[PDB]
Order: sequence, then C-alpha cells, then structure tokens
Amino acid sequence: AMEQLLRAELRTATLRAFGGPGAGCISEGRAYDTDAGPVFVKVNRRTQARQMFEGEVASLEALRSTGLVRVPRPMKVIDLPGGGAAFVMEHLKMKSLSSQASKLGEQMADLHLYNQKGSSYVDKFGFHTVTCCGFIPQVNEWQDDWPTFFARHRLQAQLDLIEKDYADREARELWSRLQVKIPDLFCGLEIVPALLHGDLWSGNVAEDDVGPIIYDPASFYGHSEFELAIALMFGGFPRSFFTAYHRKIPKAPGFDQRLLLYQLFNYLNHWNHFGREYRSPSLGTMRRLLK
Amino acid sequence: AMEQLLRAELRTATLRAFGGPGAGCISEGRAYDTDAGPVFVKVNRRTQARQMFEGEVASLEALRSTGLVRVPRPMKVIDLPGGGAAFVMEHLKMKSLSSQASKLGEQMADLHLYNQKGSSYVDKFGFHTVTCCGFIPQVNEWQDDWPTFFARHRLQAQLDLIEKDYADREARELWSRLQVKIPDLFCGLEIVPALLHGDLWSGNVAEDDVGPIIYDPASFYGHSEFELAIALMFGGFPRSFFTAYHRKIPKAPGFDQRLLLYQLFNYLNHWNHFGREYRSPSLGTMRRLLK
Repeated sequence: AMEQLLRAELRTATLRAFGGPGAGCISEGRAYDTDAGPVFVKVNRRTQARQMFEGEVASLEALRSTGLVRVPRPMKVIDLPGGGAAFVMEHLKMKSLSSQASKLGEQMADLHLYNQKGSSYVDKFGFHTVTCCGFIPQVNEWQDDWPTFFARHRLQAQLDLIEKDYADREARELWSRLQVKIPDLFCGLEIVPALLHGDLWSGNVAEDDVGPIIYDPASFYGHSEFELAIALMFGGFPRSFFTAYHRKIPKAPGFDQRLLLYQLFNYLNHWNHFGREYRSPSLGTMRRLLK
Repeated sequence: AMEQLLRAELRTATLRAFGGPGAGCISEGRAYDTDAGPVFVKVNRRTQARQMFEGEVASLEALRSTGLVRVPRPMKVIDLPGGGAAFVMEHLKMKSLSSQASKLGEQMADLHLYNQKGSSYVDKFGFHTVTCCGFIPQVNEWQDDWPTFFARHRLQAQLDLIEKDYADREARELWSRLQVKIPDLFCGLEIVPALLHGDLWSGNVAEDDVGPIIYDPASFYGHSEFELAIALMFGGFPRSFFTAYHRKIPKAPGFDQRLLLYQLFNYLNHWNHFGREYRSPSLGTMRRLLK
C-alpha cells in the first residue's frame, strides 16, 4: 500500500488526500475556468487537425445520442491562424475509475448492445466519417463483414505504415502468413455491429460523484470484443468492470484468441506512434497467433 | 494568442488556466494532509524514477540556494515495492500565473544573472549531477563552449534516441546539415553560464498571495535564452512577464534564430516522449533553420 508507505516514511497517522488536478499534461491539452464552467482545450497546429477534431466531435455525439454513457459535451472547433485548430469541450471534475467501475461495465455492455437492440439499426461495420486513432486518420468505409473490415482498415493499414516507415521484413512475412488464418477465429459466430468508444484505455475513463465518465473516443461500429482489448492489455480497470460487463455480454467461444488479434492492432498502432519499443510485442503477438 | 481567442470564441469575461502541480504526462501527483501539514507527492513506477526525482531534488535545491524565486522544498525520495519511487515535497496553494507575471519576469532574469552578479563562480555549462528531461536522463558533463554543450548533450542526445526508436531518415539528414549551421547562430557572442529552471512551461509556474512560484525544474547552467523557448512555444505567460524579463536581459543579436534552435529541442523531446505527432514540427523547425 503506497499510502501506508507514505505514512511510515513521513511518520504520520493521517494522510488525507485533497485538492484539485493542477495544470495537467502538456501533450493532451489544458483546462480553463470560464464564466459558464470549466472547459478543456486541445490544440493541434497540423493541417489535418480540423478533420481529427471533427471525428472526435462525431464520436462524442454518437455516444451522447445513446444516453447510456457520460462523455464531455463538445463545444467548439476553432480554426487557428498559422494552421491547425483547437477543440473546446466541457471539462468534468474527475478522479480515477474505482468505485464506479462495475457501473461503467454495465454501461459499456449496454452501449455495445444499443445498435442491435434499438430502432435504427446500423448493419455494417465502419462509421459515417473519419476518426483518428491517436494521430493517425482511419478509413471507416462501411463493410458487411467484420473480419474484412478489421483486416483491411485496421491491421493492414497499420502494417502498411510500418512497411513504409520501417521496411520491417519480419512484420511483412508474419502478416502474409497470419492474414489467411484470421477467418478461423470468427467461424460459427454471429457478429453484430456494436457502437464502440474505440479507445477505452484506462487513461480515457474516470469518475465523479455522479458516475463514471469516458472521453477521447475514436468511435466506429465494430465487434464488441475489440473494445476490451486495450482495456485489458494496459491494465487499470478494476476486476468488477469486466465482471459487470460480461454478466451482460458473456465471453463468446474463441474470446481469448480474438483478444490476441485485437491486442495486435493496439501494439501495431503503438509501434507506429512510439517506435521500435513496440516491435517485439507486435511480432510476438503475430507469432502467438500462428502457433 | 490562444487565451484571447478562447475568450472571444466562448464569449467569456473570465478565462483562468488550471494551475499548479499534479498528475502530468509522466508522473502521478497528489496532495495529502498529514499530522505535520500538507505535502505533495509525485509517483513514478518506471525503473529510472529515483534518478529522475533525485535530479529534481538537486534542481530545487540549487534554485532555493539563490533566494531569488520561491520553489517547494524537497523532502524525501522513497523507493516503491514493485519498482519506481515516490517524491514528497512541500505543498503550496497555487493558482495559474496572472497578476504576478511581471514579478516572475524580474525574478527569472535575476536568477539567470545571479551567476554573473552574485558570489557564484560557475564558468562552464552543465551541472554537478544528472537531471532528467521528463523520462530521459541527460548528460550534464561540463563544457566550456555552450553551442558544443547544447549540440552534444541536448540536440544530439534527442536525435540519437529518435534514430534508435524511429530510424527516421529525414531527421538524420537534416540534423547533419544543421550541425554545421549551429555556430553561426551565435553571432560571435560570449555566452555566460546562467542557472536555469530548465522546464519553464506555463504549467510549471503559478502564484499565491505572496507572489509567483515555480516548480518541476530540470536545472543546469545554460544560455539564459534557452529558458524562454518552452515558455514562448506553449504560451500561457502574460506579455508583462517577457517585458519585465527583457528589461533586465535584452535580446542579444540572433535571438530570434536561436529561439528556433531552442524550440527544436522541445519538439524533439516531445517526439521522443509523445510520438509521431511531433515529427512534423521537429523536421519543419530544422528546415526553417536551414533556409
């Protein structure tokens, strides 16, 4: 227990956490108090910044429309002199997801069931506009078949970037072998398009006194299970999140092998964003899928 | 700049950045009340956390020894089971820098001038111990020549990490050309070592009712001008901070070109920490310098 360590090292009986969040993370954006409440502002001086933020607006609006999960309200996208854009959204007073984890597991399962169960059914995988995964714009072209969508517009896209930027022989050869085996992980299963947050890392979820909050989405209609891959692989969610979720959407047969395929996407995306530290998990995951 | 644009776009009379330390991009941070008063604790689980925090301790101590600026007292660096470290320091109630901006400009100029004006004899560039740029340990080996120190132990070090992790051909080729240009940016000036805070982002300065406060240093003896590059590039300092500062330390010839070189360092550091988003301004800044 880190609080027990601090009490011992500081020789104190009380250790009462208090106070506001501070200036935050330089690379993420900055919060401001205003006349109407706090806001959070992201700035991107690149020419495709408006397209990025409009994708995030589209994602936040799609999630808000379900009424099932709490996300910050988008307020404005501003074009900047010199290039790029700023995106302003509502800022919530927030803490790490802990007490609200089981509630968020329920809400995330309801979100994934919303499309199938509702009144205006989206019957393809993809999305009506471009959304970015981190800095990389994605193709969301509608496709009837999920393994086709995911192989072509998620895995192949990442691997083409790796080939362009690293010319990596082992990724190229392992992908030529893996590509053909992907349908074995989906046969005999019904896969229904599910609206996804798209980037449900523990650093994109939090909570307040009312309930859990999720943010920084990169949404599309996908296989529900894909949502959970990044959540599992980087940790940070209480067990009760997954317990609540899978009470509503039990793990289908083949869940753990599909989990590898979905974690592969995230490793490839991290290799393209952060470099070669992520080559070893990417290749290793491909190797695990092949044997 | 950005704040005036936000005020207009949001039609708000007030706009006050969230200020003070806390959870950043790199470490967690939380205040606690204890039997002996409040403290602020930073936590990092990476193996190099102790080294990082010992560098911050040394930097805080060097700044406090001058008696010219207010900074938190460092209290303890604690090894964590399971790896990493916690760093406890004095807690100060703070808001973002506003009314005290011109006072901080005076203080920062007096800080930089202290090695020249005070009972201080440091006639090389560098520092007596390792300090970290975020996660990245720095070499602070003493050097008589500032453009040598900055090229070798700041720019080259960042670009060697970019080569290792991204193997980026354009970065390598542009750097080789820029290395040849660097001495010309110094206008034959005699650079005097100045004690720097080293990371004077607006998120690392604040104020209380006594005056301004600075924190999260990464200190070394450098060219005074380097201090201002991150302050300018990410904004957040009122104009009166720079007015007050340059009344005491006027811009030397070539300031505007060196500002690009010093901002380059910060873009490379963001490329290394935060990924590919910062490739474009890194390469673009080098190209601008080569024009």
